[PDB]
Amino acid sequence: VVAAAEKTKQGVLYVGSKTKEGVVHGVATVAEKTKEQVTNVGGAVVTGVTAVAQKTVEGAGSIAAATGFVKK
Amino acid sequence: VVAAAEKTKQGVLYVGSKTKEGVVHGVATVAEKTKEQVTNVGGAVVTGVTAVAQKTVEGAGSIAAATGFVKK
Amino acid sequence: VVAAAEKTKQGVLYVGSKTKEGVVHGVATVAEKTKEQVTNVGGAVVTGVTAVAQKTVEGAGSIAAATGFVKK
Amino acid sequence: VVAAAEKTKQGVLYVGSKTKEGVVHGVATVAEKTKEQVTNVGGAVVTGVTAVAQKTVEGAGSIAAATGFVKK
Amino acid sequence: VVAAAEKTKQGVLYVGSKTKEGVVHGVATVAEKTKEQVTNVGGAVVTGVTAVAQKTVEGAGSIAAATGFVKK
Amino acid sequence: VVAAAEKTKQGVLYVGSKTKEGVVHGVATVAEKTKEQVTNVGGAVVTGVTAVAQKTVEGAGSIAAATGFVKK
Amino acid sequence: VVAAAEKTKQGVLYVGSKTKEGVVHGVATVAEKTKEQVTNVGGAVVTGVTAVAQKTVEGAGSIAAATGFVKK
Amino acid sequence: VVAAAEKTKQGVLYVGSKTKEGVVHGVATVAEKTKEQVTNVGGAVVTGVTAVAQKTVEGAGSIAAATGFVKK
Amino acid sequence: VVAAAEKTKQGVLYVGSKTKEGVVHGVATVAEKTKEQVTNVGGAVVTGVTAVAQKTVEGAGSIAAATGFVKK
Amino acid sequence: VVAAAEKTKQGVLYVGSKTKEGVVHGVATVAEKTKEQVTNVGGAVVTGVTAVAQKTVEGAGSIAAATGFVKK
Amino acid sequence: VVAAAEKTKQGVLYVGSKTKEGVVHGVATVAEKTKEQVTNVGGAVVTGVTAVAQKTVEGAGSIAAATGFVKK
Amino acid sequence: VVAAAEKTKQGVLYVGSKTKEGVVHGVATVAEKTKEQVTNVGGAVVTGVTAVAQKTVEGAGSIAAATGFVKK
Repeated sequence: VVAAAEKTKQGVLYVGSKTKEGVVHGVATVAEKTKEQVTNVGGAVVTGVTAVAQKTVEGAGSIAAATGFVKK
Repeated sequence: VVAAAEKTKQGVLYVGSKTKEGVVHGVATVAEKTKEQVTNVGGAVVTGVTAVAQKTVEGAGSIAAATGFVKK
Repeated sequence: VVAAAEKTKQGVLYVGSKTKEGVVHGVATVAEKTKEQVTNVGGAVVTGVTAVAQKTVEGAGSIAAATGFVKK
Repeated sequence: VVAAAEKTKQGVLYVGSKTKEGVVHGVATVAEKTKEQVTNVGGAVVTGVTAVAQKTVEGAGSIAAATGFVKK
Repeated sequence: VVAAAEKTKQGVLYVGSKTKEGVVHGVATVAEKTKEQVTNVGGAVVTGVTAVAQKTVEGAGSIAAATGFVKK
Repeated sequence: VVAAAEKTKQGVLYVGSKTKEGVVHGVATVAEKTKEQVTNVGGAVVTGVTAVAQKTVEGAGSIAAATGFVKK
Repeated sequence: VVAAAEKTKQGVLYVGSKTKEGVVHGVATVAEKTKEQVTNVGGAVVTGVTAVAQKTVEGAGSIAAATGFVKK
Repeated sequence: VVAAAEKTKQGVLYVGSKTKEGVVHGVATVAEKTKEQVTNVGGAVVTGVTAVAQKTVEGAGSIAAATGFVKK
Repeated sequence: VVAAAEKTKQGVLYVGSKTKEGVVHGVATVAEKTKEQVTNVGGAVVTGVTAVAQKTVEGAGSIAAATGFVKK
Repeated sequence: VVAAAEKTKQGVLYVGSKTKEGVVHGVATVAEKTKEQVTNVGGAVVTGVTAVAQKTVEGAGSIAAATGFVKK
Repeated sequence: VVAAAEKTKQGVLYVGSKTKEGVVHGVATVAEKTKEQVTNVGGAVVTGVTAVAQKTVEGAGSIAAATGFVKK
Repeated sequence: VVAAAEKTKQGVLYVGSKTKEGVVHGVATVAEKTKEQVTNVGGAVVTGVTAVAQKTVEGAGSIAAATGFVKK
């Protein structure tokens, strides 16, 4: 669950959105008269009309993730 | 659950949004007359009409995450 | 749950939003006559019509996170 | 739960918002005649119509987080 | 729960907002005739129509956080 | 719960707001005829129409936080 | 232009409309790069979205209209 | 232009409209780069969204109208 | 232009409108870069959103109108 | 221009409007870069949002109107 | 311009309006960079938001109006 | 310009308005960079927000109006 990144040294990024009457829901639990609902979102969620990820890593870059579920 | 980043040394980023009547919900629990709802959001949630992540890491950069669930 | 970043040494960022009648909800629990609702948001939530993260790390930068849930 | 950052030495950031009739709710619990609601927000929540995070770290910078839940 | 930052040595930041009839709620508990509501906000909440965080760290800078919940 | 920052040595920041009929609520508990409400806000809450945090740390700077809840 | 009317002696109604984004034009003269434009109206022009005329002229009525145009 | 009317002796109604974003134009002369424009009105022009005329002229009425135009 | 009327002797009503963002124009002369503009009105012009005329002319009424235009 | 009226002898009503952001124009002459503009009105012009005329002319009434225009 | 009226012998009403941000113009002459402007009014002009005329002319009434315009 | 009226012998009402931010213009001459402006009024002009006329002319009344304009 260890992320490391070491860097040793010895353009135009455009995003354009023109939205009319936009509706966005992320992690959502919509219900009515339900007895129960279980939601265990624990990861990584990216949601959107214009969801852009330009140059996520450029130099030395590290990403990590870890999830679990034990019920017994 | 350890993140490290060491750096040793010896452009135009544009985002444009023109939204009309926009509605955005993140982590939301909408209900009516429900007996119970369980929501255990614990990760990483990015939500939006113009969700842009430009140059998330540029130099030495580290990201980490960790979630869990034990009920027994 | 340790984050470290050491740095040793020996452009234009534009975000534009023109929103009309915008509505934004973060972590929200909307209900009516519900017996119970459980919400345990404990991670990292970024929500918005213009959600922009430009140059999250530039030099030596470290991010970390940790969540848990034990009920027994 | 330890964050450290040591630095040893031996542009234009623009955000523009023009909003009309904007409504923003952060961590909110809206209810009516509900018997009970439980909300345990304890992480990191960033919510807004123009939610911009430019140059979150530039030099040696460290961020950390830690949450928990034990009910038994 | 320890944060340290040591630094040894041997541009224009613009935010513009033009809002009309804006409404902002932070951590809010709105109710009517409800028997009980429990809210335990203890993390870090940033909420707003123009929520901008430019150059959160520039030199040696450290941020830390810690939350907990035990009910038994 | 210890924060330290030692520094040894051997631009224009603009925020502009033009708001009309603005309403801002921080940590608020609005109710009517409710039997009970429990609010235990103890973290860090930043709320506002123009919520700007420019150059949160520049030199050696440390921030720390700590919250808890035990009910037994 | 002779018109006449004469009269001698000796229920549930509903009109409904639900129109979204309705653009209506009556008498229109749309042009570009002209020299002469003449618009003469001399009768009876009714424009709208719900142009309703109910139970007109119970007795005697004259809607008579005369127009002319001389061009030399 | 002779008009006449004469009269000698010896229920549930509903008009409804629900219009969103309704643009209405009556007599219109839209042009660009012209020299001469003439607009003569001499009759009866009714414009609106709900232009309703109910039970007119119970007895004797004259709507008579005369127009002319001489151009030499 | 002779008009006349004469009369000798010897219920539930509802008009409703719910209009949002309604732009209404009556007699309009929109132009750019002109020399001459003439606008003569001599009849009866009714403009609005809810232009309603109910039970007019119970007895004798004359709406007679005459116009002219001489151009040499 | 002769008009006349004569008369010899020997219920629940509702008009409603709920208009938001309603822009209304009657007789309008919108122009740019002109030389001559003439606006002659000589009849009967009614403008508004709720232009209502109810039960007019119970007895004898004359709405007679005459206009002229001479141009040499 | 002869008008006449004569008369010889021998209920629940409601008008309502709820208007928000309502801009109303009657007779308007909007222009830029002109030389000559003439505005002659000689009839009957009624402007407003709720222009209501109820039960006019119970007996004998004359609304007669005459206008002229000579240009040499 | 002859007008006349003559008369010989031998209920619940409500007008309501709730207007917010209401701008009303009657006879208007808006211009820029002109030389000549003439504004002649000779009839009957009624302007306002709630322009109401109720039960006028019970007996005999004359609203007669005459105007002229000579230009050489």
